[PDB]
Amino acid sequence: GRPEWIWLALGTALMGLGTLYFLVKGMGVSDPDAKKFYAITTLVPAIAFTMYLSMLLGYGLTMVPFGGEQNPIYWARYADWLFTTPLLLLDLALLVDADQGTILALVGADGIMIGTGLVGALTKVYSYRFVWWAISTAAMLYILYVLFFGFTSKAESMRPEVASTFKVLRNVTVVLWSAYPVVWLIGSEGAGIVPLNIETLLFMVLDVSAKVGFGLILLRSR
Amino acid sequence: GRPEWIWLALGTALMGLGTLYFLVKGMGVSDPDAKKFYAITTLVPAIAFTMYLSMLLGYGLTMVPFGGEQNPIYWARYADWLFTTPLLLLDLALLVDADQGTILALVGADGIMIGTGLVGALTKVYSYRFVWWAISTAAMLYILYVLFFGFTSKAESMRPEVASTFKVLRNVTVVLWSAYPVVWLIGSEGAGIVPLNIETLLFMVLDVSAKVGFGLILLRSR
Amino acid sequence: GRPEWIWLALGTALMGLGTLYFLVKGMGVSDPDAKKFYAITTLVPAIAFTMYLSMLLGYGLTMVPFGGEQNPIYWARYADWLFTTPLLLLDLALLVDADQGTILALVGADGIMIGTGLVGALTKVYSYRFVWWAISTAAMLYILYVLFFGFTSKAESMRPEVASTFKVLRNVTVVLWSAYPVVWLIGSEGAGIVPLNIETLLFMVLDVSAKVGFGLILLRSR
Ligand SMILES: COP(=O)(O)OC[C@H](O)COP(=O)(O)OC[C@@H](COCC[C@@H](C)CCCC(C)CCCC(C)CCCC(C)C)OCC[C@@H](C)CCC[C@H](C)CCC[C@@H](C)CCCC(C)C
Ligand SMILES: COP(=O)(O)OC[C@H](O)COP(=O)(O)OC[C@@H](COCC[C@@H](C)CCCC(C)CCCC(C)CCCC(C)C)OCC[C@@H](C)CCC[C@H](C)CCC[C@@H](C)CCCC(C)C
Ligand SMILES: COP(=O)(O)OC[C@H](O)COP(=O)(O)OC[C@@H](COCC[C@@H](C)CCCC(C)CCCC(C)CCCC(C)C)OCC[C@@H](C)CCC[C@H](C)CCC[C@@H](C)CCCC(C)C
Ligand SMILES: COP(=O)(O)OC[C@H](O)COP(=O)(O)OC[C@@H](COCC[C@@H](C)CCCC(C)CCCC(C)CCCC(C)C)OCC[C@@H](C)CCC[C@H](C)CCC[C@@H](C)CCCC(C)C
Ligand SMILES: COP(=O)(O)OC[C@H](O)COP(=O)(O)OC[C@@H](COCC[C@@H](C)CCCC(C)CCCC(C)CCCC(C)C)OCC[C@@H](C)CCC[C@H](C)CCC[C@@H](C)CCCC(C)C
Ligand SMILES: COP(=O)(O)OC[C@H](O)COP(=O)(O)OC[C@@H](COCC[C@@H](C)CCCC(C)CCCC(C)CCCC(C)C)OCC[C@@H](C)CCC[C@H](C)CCC[C@@H](C)CCCC(C)C
Ligand SMILES: COP(=O)(O)OC[C@H](O)COP(=O)(O)OC[C@@H](COCC[C@@H](C)CCCC(C)CCCC(C)CCCC(C)C)OCC[C@@H](C)CCC[C@H](C)CCC[C@@H](C)CCCC(C)C
Ligand SMILES: COP(=O)(O)OC[C@H](O)COP(=O)(O)OC[C@@H](COCC[C@@H](C)CCCC(C)CCCC(C)CCCC(C)C)OCC[C@@H](C)CCC[C@H](C)CCC[C@@H](C)CCCC(C)C
Ligand SMILES: COP(=O)(O)OC[C@H](O)COP(=O)(O)OC[C@@H](COCC[C@@H](C)CCCC(C)CCCC(C)CCCC(C)C)OCC[C@@H](C)CCC[C@H](C)CCC[C@@H](C)CCCC(C)C
Ligand SMILES: *C/C=C(C)/C=C/C=C(C)/C=C/C1=C(C)CCCC1(C)C
Ligand SMILES: *C/C=C(C)/C=C/C=C(C)/C=C/C1=C(C)CCCC1(C)C
Ligand SMILES: *C/C=C(C)/C=C/C=C(C)/C=C/C1=C(C)CCCC1(C)C
Repeated sequence: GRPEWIWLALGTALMGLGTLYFLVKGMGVSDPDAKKFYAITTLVPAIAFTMYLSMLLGYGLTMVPFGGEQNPIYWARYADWLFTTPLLLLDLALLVDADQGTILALVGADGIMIGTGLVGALTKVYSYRFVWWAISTAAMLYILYVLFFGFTSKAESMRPEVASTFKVLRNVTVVLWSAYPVVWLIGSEGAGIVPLNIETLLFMVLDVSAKVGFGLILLRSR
Repeated sequence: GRPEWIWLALGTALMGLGTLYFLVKGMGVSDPDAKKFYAITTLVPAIAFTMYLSMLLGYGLTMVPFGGEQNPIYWARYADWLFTTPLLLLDLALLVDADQGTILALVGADGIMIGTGLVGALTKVYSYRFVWWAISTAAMLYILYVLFFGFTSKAESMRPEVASTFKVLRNVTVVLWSAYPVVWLIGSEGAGIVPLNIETLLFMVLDVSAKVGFGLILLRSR
Repeated sequence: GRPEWIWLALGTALMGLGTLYFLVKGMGVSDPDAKKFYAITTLVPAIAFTMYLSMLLGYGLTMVPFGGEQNPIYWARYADWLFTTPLLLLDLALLVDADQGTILALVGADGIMIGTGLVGALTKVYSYRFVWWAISTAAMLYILYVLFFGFTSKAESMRPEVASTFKVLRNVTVVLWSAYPVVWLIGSEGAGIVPLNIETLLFMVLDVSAKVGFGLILLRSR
């Protein structure tokens, strides 16, 4: 019996309707600037949608063995997180014209975080995961950093409005994101403390508040 | 016995010789503009070539079960279509200087179409495929649309020649492309109406007339 | 027993410390030009690092059968080479402002080389590999070429210093790179001449002298 069905039966709707919501509202008035934007942000919840639906249907659920059991690992998790994250980081650096340097970097720093996440997310040695967990977090903290001391531009010739619009998402990333290693850590694959049911939910409120909500928190603003 | 061998033994040659044909002819005279082009278009048939060869050799053929049989699904199909499609859409939007907005969008709209194609292209529930088929088509129709009402620029300061060169491919995409969901639909994995042999052929005439021919239909023109 | 452990236990350190070395030294003084650079080059050894670590731990080792045995094929090899190569080619074409034409081309020409490498790197017919080996090399020789007669710009309005800095890496790529088909050829999957132990080492001196060293051979210079 799969009782994660409901928390996973609810991330399709939310993410899915979130997309069906940005096109409708999506258009460009005088500067095909928001145009680049209005796009990205639709992609983020849309891509995810196939994933929540992909977990939801029972297709993204393997049964890897940690010397003592045979547990579930929704591999289709890192997949959705694989294409959304570099898209958000783009909504970011874009807004805050961020030298391509921190850009190519920004992403790769991302990429390598999820990938390794994946590796340590399927390994059959109860003691080889966690190490991979280090390198991943380790890396996370690198974008996170560059995101602070980093994207702190030289707000001089720009919209004396961005600031907030920026730091309000810049504060929603540092908080919302930093939660993943923490759950993944003790979830269904970390310590075996919190089992899937609750984790999986901990995971969707973490997602939505990160996408559906995110994009709004921005496109409503200039 | 594999009698799809011949229709699949012929897509290597066509696609393969099609490549060996664009480099030879490929060069740039006054504007490294066609340069960006002459490139893309070589990639399209070349990438494909490894794929027709990859199917052709018997390496891209799985045996997924639809509660009642055990049928073949050339997974190496969505692979070739995974990198060619975003390349063509580029030959397009390029030619028709198309705001990066419709661009990043164009592709992702593509991407998600093939990916999901893949998912519903390997699933073991005779009733979970088709749904995925919806989301894929559903999406197709989104680029298709933006391709019409969409790429209809403001032909003002440009080559009063593009138009045709454009709408002739723009008419070759809307027709040739829209055939895939229709075959995949009843092919060897849809309904089990048309078996592989014929499908596979339906599939290669669909491909070539889409690449070998395509690129020509363009680079011959200015 | 795995005696490749040491040669693979040493590529983590080298590549790993090589990264920990470019950030530290990595910064931008007057032109966020080196900025684009200082980035790429950190990625190259870093990405690799997870891979040497991924081989090193025993996670990237399959057991494919060549009609007569059951041999090892560190599939996690083409993975690291999948993202580093298009990054180096970028350190290159960048430095030598290289029309996007040769650029998009440069990479795809790369991409298809490793991919096919992979295909012929896992196939279970002792006689179908080598063919794939052809198409791969075949392709290699295409970037290699464009790298010579090709990137030979029109050194006119530029740093009368690049030249060397260029041809010294341009000479380190043509030599160091061209060795892979040659080892892969007779290694543990080609002819079965040189077994893993030595190959694997032949392979890491080939790597480092290609990355750790590479990047240095450049960023030290202007
Ligand atoms: C079978 O054996 P075994 O495997 O061993 O056991 C395992 C056992 O199945 C475990 O669970 P449980 O034991 O609890 O039983 C099962 C279940 C009983 O129900 C069955 C009905 C299910 C199928 C309906 C689910 C609805 C859903 C996930 C859609 C949510 C999307 C909407 C509409 C909101 C978006 C718009 C909004 C912003 C206005 O319970 C769990 C079911 C309940 C929690 C469902 C009701 C609440 C949810 C939150 C709203 C959906 C209601 C809709 C009808 C519309 C109204 C909303 C709005 C428009 C006003
Ligand atoms: C009954 O049980 P039992 O049988 O006993 O148990 C037995 C058990 O159930 C079954 O077997 P096994 O244990 O062997 O399972 C092994 C299984 C796991 O590997 C999955 C592949 C994952 C690990 C790789 C994806 C991430 C990645 C490539 C890391 C680096 C990515 C970066 C940094 C890019 C960003 C950089 C930026 C600058 C742009 O498959 C092994 C599969 C192999 C046999 C096949 C070949 C490998 C793949 C297909 C090639 C590489 C492709 C990548 C590009 C992936 C795409 C995403 C990527 C870009 C992030
Ligand atoms: C510089 O001055 P400034 O005033 O900024 O001037 C400029 C001018 O005012 C421009 O306005 P701005 O935009 O800055 O306004 C303000 C801004 C605030 O950000 C808030 C971010 C949201 C995500 C968080 C709200 C909670 C909060 C701030 C309280 C802190 C305490 C916590 C975290 C709880 C601890 C409890 C613990 C025990 C668990 O935005 C406001 C906009 C939002 C209303 C947007 C909507 C988001 C929703 C959540 C998602 C939508 C989709 C849902 C249906 C999916 C999920 C539902 C479900 C599963 C939960
Ligand atoms: C074995 O048991 P089982 O598995 O149970 O059965 C299963 C049973 O094998 C199923 O099939 P079938 O029963 O029919 O028998 C098998 C077969 C008999 O043949 C064997 C010869 C095969 C190997 C030759 C195939 C040729 C090919 C696919 C290349 C096409 C590329 C070219 C040259 C064109 C591009 C240039 C052009 C634009 C000028 O038949 C099927 C074979 C015939 C259909 C092949 C002949 C026609 C094709 C279209 C042209 C190739 C001819 C070349 C020699 C050059 C001439 C062209 C030009 C340059 C002037
Ligand atoms: C005897 O028979 P039996 O044993 O009983 O039957 C048992 C049977 O035969 C064997 O087992 P199973 O049923 O479990 O098979 C499950 C099998 C299928 O999954 C294949 C992976 C496919 C589904 C994923 C590719 C597409 C994708 C990621 C969708 C979204 C892509 C978008 C939207 C990008 C464009 C966006 C734009 C903005 C740039 O593998 C399951 C494999 C897992 C165990 C391993 C981990 C997953 C992978 C490797 C990580 C994700 C990588 C992706 C980036 C893929 C690359 C392409 C992508 C970019 C399009
Ligand atoms: C605005 O005015 P305009 O006049 O445009 O002025 C500007 C100036 O004239 C510039 O010229 P342009 O370019 O526009 O000229 C015209 C243009 C027309 O497009 C035609 C597209 C091709 C793909 C389709 C031809 C068929 C047709 C138009 C008839 C309609 C009826 C159908 C579809 C059949 C229904 C039957 C049903 C029962 C099945 O191009 C002409 C160029 C072509 C000759 C290019 C070559 C393509 C070939 C097919 C592929 C090459 C490789 C092959 C060896 C592989 C496959 C072979 C095999 C498997 C089939
Ligand atoms: C078990 O059964 P079975 O599977 O059948 O057999 C199979 C049988 O295990 C096969 O191998 P072998 O039979 O040979 O026995 C095994 C082994 C015995 O050792 C065990 C100790 C191992 C664990 C230590 C390895 C060290 C390593 C790979 C790190 C290198 C990185 C550094 C420090 C250099 C970077 C900085 C530099 C530029 C300053 O041997 C093989 C072990 C020896 C080759 C190791 C010593 C030399 C290496 C090159 C340097 C590392 C030394 C460090 C302590 C620091 C000093 C360097 C510097 C800072 C001054
Ligand atoms: C006990 O032993 P036994 O069981 O008897 O033996 C049985 C034995 O052990 C187990 O089974 P099998 O033999 O069937 O193994 C088959 C296995 C191998 O395939 C691995 C996938 C590799 C081959 C594909 C990666 C490379 C690629 C896509 C080539 C082209 C790339 C280019 C040119 C891009 C650059 C272009 C540029 C312009 C940007 O998996 C088969 C897996 C399938 C079932 C699942 C679906 C396929 C995948 C997931 C979708 C495609 C994703 C790609 C985008 C890959 C990512 C990297 C790429 C970008 C380079
Ligand atoms: C145009 O005039 P120019 O004079 O250029 O004026 C401009 C001004 O002079 C600017 O200076 P430039 O930069 O051009 O200076 C010169 C340049 C030379 O390039 C040399 C490249 C290195 C990679 C190769 C050195 C060997 C050589 C040239 C001899 C040839 C014979 C061979 C190949 C052996 C045959 C034997 C066979 C039997 C095996 O650079 C010098 C910089 C280097 C010192 C950089 C450091 C690289 C090291 C190797 C890697 C670092 C990390 C290691 C810890 C990892 C691996 C260790 C281990 C496993 C091996
Ligand atoms: C829309 C989805 C988002 C923003 C997902 C973000 C995910 C992370 C920041 C994940 C981090 C992880 C680690 C640092 C280590 C273990 C594995 C992960 C993927 C949970
Ligand atoms: C060179 C190859 C090309 C242009 C391939 C195009 C493929 C499609 C438009 C495929 C569409 C599909 C669906 C809409 C649903 C089912 C799966 C596909 C991939 C056949
Ligand atoms: C940092 C890693 C680098 C620069 C790796 C380069 C690898 C190659 C040039 C590999 C070439 C191959 C072939 C031409 C055929 C067989 C397979 C390969 C991948 C070894």
